[PDB]
Amino acid sequence: MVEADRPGKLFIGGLNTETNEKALEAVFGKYGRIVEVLLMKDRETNKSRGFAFVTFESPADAKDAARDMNGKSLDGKAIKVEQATKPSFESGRRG
RNA sequence: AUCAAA
Repeated sequence: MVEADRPGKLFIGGLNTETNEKALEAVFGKYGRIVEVLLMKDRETNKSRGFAFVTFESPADAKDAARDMNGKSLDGKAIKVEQATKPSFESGRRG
């Protein structure tokens, strides 16, 4: 299954545990007008899962970020930037 | 390793 949840949504893996949404809007907002930002975190420490997501208003403002910020760093920790895929903690059922 | 949303 090759799935990509529409242009403009990025996957931001390898982030610091100290990074949050404000740093993620502030850093990816440098490439395009953000419409949404995600930052994934532990449910007992509310830190970070070490990866996040962001939605741009243009599918190519996200390309310009995913062509600049990819392989760089956030809060001192090296990251990946790419078009986002769908989650994998859940699967189809019944039928 | 810079690997995916509870």
